[PDB]
Amino acid sequence: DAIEEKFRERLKELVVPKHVMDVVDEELSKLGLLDNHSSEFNVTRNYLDWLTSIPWGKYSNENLDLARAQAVLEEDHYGMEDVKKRILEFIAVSQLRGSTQGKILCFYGPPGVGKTSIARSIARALNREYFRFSVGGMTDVAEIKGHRRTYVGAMPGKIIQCLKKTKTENPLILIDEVDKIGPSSALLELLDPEQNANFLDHYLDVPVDLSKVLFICTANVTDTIPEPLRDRMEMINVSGYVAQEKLAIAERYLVPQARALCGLDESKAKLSSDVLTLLIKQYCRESGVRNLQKQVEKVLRKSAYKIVSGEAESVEVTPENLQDFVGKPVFTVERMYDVTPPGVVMGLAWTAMGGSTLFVETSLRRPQKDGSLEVTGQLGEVMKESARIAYTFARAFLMQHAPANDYLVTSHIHLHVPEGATPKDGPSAGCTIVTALLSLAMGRPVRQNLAMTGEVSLTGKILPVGGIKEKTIAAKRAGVTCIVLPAENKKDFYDLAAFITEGLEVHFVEHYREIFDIAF
Amino acid sequence: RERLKELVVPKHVMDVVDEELSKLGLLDNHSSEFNVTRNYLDWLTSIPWGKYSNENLDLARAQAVLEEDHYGMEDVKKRILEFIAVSQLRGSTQGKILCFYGPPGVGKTSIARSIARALNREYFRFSVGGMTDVAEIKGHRRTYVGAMPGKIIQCLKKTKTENPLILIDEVDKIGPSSALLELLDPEQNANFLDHYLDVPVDLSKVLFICTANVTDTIPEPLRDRMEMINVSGYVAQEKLAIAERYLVPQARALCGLDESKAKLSSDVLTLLIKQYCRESGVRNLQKQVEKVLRKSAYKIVSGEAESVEVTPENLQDFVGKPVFTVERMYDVTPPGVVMGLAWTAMGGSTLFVETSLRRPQDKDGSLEVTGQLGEVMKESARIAYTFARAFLMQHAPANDYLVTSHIHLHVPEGATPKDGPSAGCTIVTALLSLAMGRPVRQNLAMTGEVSLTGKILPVGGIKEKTIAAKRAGVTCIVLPAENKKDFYDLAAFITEGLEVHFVEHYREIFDIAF
Amino acid sequence: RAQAVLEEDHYGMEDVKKRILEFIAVSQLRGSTQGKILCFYGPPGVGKTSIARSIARALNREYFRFSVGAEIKGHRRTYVGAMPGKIIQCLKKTKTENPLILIDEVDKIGPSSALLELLDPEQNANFLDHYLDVPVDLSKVLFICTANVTDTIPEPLRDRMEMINVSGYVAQEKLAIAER
Ligand SMILES: Nc1ncnc2c1ncn2[C@@H]1O[C@H](COP(=O)(O)OP(=O)(O)O)[C@@H](O)[C@H]1O
Ligand SMILES: Nc1ncnc2c1ncn2[C@@H]1O[C@H](COP(=O)(O)OP(=O)(O)O)[C@@H](O)[C@H]1O
Ligand SMILES: Nc1ncnc2c1ncn2[C@@H]1O[C@H](COP(=O)(O)OP(=O)(O)O)[C@@H](O)[C@H]1O
Ligand SMILES: [Mg+2]
Ligand SMILES: [Mg+2]
Ligand SMILES: [Mg+2]
Repeated sequence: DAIEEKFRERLKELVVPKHVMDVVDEELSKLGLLDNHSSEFNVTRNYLDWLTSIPWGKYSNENLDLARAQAVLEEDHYGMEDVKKRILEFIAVSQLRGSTQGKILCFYGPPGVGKTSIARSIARALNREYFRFSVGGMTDVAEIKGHRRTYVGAMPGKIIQCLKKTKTENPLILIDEVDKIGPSSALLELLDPEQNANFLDHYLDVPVDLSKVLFICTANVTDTIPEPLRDRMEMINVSGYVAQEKLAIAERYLVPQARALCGLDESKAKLSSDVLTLLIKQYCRESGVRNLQKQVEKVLRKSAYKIVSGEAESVEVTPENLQDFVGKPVFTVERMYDVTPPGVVMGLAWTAMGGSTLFVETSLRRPQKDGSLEVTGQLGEVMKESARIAYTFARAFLMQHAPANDYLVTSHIHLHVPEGATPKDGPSAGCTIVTALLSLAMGRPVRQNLAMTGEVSLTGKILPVGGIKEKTIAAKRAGVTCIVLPAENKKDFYDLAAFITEGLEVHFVEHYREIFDIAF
Repeated sequence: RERLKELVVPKHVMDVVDEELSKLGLLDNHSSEFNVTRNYLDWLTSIPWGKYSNENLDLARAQAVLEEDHYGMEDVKKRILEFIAVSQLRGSTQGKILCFYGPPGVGKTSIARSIARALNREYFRFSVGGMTDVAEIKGHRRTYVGAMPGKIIQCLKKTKTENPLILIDEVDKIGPSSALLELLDPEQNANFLDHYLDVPVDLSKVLFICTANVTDTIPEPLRDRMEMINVSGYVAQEKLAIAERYLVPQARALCGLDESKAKLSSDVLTLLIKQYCRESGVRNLQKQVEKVLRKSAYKIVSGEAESVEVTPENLQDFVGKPVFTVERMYDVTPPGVVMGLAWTAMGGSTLFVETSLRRPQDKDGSLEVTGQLGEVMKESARIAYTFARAFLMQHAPANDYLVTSHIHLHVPEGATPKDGPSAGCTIVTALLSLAMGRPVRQNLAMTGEVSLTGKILPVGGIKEKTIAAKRAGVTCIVLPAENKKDFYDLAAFITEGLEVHFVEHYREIFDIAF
Repeated sequence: RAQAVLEEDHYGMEDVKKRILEFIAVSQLRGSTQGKILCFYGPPGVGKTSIARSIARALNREYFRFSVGAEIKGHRRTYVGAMPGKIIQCLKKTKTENPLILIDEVDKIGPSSALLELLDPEQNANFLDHYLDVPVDLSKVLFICTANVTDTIPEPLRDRMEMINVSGYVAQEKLAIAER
């Protein structure tokens, strides 16, 4: 009949596996006896529509060439050397084996660093089809595994929809916000090399081969990703950008794209490098370039309005007239303390938004039985415990360094981290709290440009802390000249690029007794 | 086929139309399948493909339309004019995602209608604050009985254009965020799939006007990919101008009257603004005006009078006794109480901080904190208490009040939940004024986060706080120095009589207030 | 005479009677009743369902009621039990094109889109039904709706409603109602 011939013509060019062919044959035989007006006829027709639309034997012709792919990758993005190295290794492995292959990757980092744009660029370089869907906040398993034919509203799920859309068995599938998933049990089957080749969808009732599909996941923090799901995929860190990198991105990518978006041209609107530097250092505060893009778009919108209105035939943006386009600076103040009085020590922080600088303030609550420490600043339970440990160690250290100084054992002290409205957690501020307490007790301020991080033990040992790269970037942004780090983080600090640490006087410590000598 | 004559149909919809028509050509009319196929094909043929509304791109006519339709709203008007300029440079229609956030009743919904009129686009509005499901914006599949293609397909159908203006109302109260990401994002808005019909429609040209009351409760991804445009409140004179030019004429026209039958004097509107209403918007003012004009219409029709002039002498005959009989809680502040400013989803408001002795004397002193304060606000109060004690140790070492006396601190809005560190400096001022037995300047307001060493940190909502302060008749205001950008974004007539002080450390505030 | 019949039909609710009297006044001055539709809301048993029948007597219009819970658009014309929407038989039995329509307890609606068709002046005169292939002009009909609560009503419906509250009764008013 016409329907059977249509479905078979849909099926001519595919190299269908034997079991799928048997299923299609039996469903066609079933359709050959049902009446056209039957609802079961509708169900069978809808089923055969999906089975005859899966690209059982079609593969996209990849560009297995290192030079062209490297050119595309380095022309589409700046500074993503880890991701580019991984993709070049993928291409080399595909070329050496002489066949297409699939892998499961995961890009994690602060928002606005380019995790999705790099995935689109990778799909462009590999000549693979591109598809993406978001699992953030997802609570329904049935949108991946599908619903069986019995129910009226059954759908074969996102993976089968992607396979039908892309018409290839080796596309690039981006799963966005895997760390914000509510449902993960379907993903465990979806991306697992032992069972990718036999992924069974409830609607299809027939397995599809997903071994050649290149899965790329996106997240911001790895710890929130489910534990059995974090083990299947490979973690690649897409870290934030330093001011120089952001300036390079703005000059090379952001401004040229926003000019085309606004319809302007280079001769019509010119963005000086000083303007971009000012926008970076005073109109944005982030690890990515997400807000810088919006500021550039605002500047070019104002320029376009000026051109159309006839106020000027061409407009040049200058740090003298930048306020005409974006107003007054948003971040005029970079550091809370230019010079720190006794009792406050500057530290470093790391969050899902990247690295940041924090201060630890201490003061007396009562003039001149026991003493006590009050802690405020929306600090978490871990950081409250860190403050208790730091207070105990400060008492112990001051007992032996200055026996006559009964300040810590008798005085009542309040400790605050001035970012009162922002929740804070982590034990990395223990050494900073110890230093703040000791500086308050001795009445001596610490080195005026020193920053520090590191967990402290009850006996004073300094323990490694995470987020060294983001903390170093924040220190460089804040004008820190000397940074104190745990010795176990030496392997993490020297992995940094030279332009991130060219001006830092770095000290690596094992115990607080030498942090005391460094800071005092 | 006759319905598709002029449409520029996508290449992937004629196959669906042809198969639906071929199926229809063989089914019997009385079958339910025939009826559902008729409905589906009617939906596919009524939905316009490829046609666009003739958006007028005259920066002069649209500027005039926007200025005549609404008072103020300079930022929104500038945004729309520059959008028109960008569209002119591009040479083709375009769409963007805009968000109007501000106190309720300030015109965020009506300014979108004015924008739609100015752009010659079609307009639609739907609310998402009461939405907790996902199927409403995408409908139900044709197999379900009584299925409909959601709301969006209905809009694009009845507007008969591919680039309408869609207002997304009450976004800040999502109960479905990811469903809004897949629509309010230019990376995927170019292909949006409905569930009744699986055809992905192109909505990149659609101008989405988001509407919300406060940004901080909007989910992080949604607020990040849409532009924040602030629609601030109005001072009394702006309210009077809006009422005289827009509210009164509209309420008169909808009631069927004219200027000869009912007249509203400036004094009556001033009384309604100052007493019968207390808000940043004009919604309650509009309701009062409609009530007055409706009672005037009743008087006219009943034959009580041929014409009525509303005057402050007979205003109670229309709106009854005045509500909000007092403009401010304290006219002259006792020593222990200091004026403050607050910002909420309903707009700015003025709060007070009351302190008094809890024990008869004048071991150490203590601070009790009541007034439905939040945890962050309790921490701010503790920091303020510690800093006030430290400051009094150095300003007046003989003053043992703060270090020995037991103090109770209350915020007289005892039933309303309040939170935020912006009242730290107010709390410090209240504690010091109670300790010294001195009242602050009688017409002084202040706000700002305080640190343990006394530094003043920037706070949000400076615009609404200043509007509320001007409403409360304050003459001197203290703000953090980092909020100078936000303060001067206000119109010059708002900050006319306000003596403005920008501070970085509490010593300046102490020198100003005392 | 509208005021007289409102007084004779219901005791108390002097503020409510004043509000409806204002409604007739403004409708008469406008020359037509088309506009915002009245929405009486309040506790159960407070006279909301009857207040509208009293209004219908006051305006000398015919009265009708149907409670929501599509019945608005009926069924397609076939041999299989064809029966169109509720509004048409209202015209059948009221024998006029301008009866008063009471929409009872809008909160319990399951057909919101079909209901909104009647409330839009730009299409209320072009009402279409499944059984009737001909449009019907509902320009002259008058709508009043009632609800126990206003928050849970459909959002596209709420903005079209002009909320009128019924404040309940006091012991003396309840005694008068019981006696009379
Ligand atoms: N290193 C880079 N080189 C070029 N463009 C970049 C770079 N980093 C970010 N961008 C730009 O910033 C934008 C980031 O958006 P997106 O990648 O969707 O956010 P996220 O990184 O949070 O997923 C992209 O449009 C991209 O063009
Ligand atoms: N600046 C203004 N100029 C003219 N009319 C205004 C202005 N602000 C508010 N209005 C009027 O107030 C009425 C209600 O405003 P609304 O759109 O509900 O505000 P919101 O969208 O913030 O709730 C509108 O009909 C509008 O005409
Ligand atoms: N003010 C009143 N005067 C006379 N009868 C009343 C009054 N209020 C309520 N009733 C009586 O209460 C009965 C039921 O009220 P009903 O209208 O069903 O309440 P609801 O407003 O909840 O629908 C009616 O039959 C009516 O006669
Ligand atoms: Mg992304
Ligand atoms: Mg509104
Ligand atoms: Mg009832």
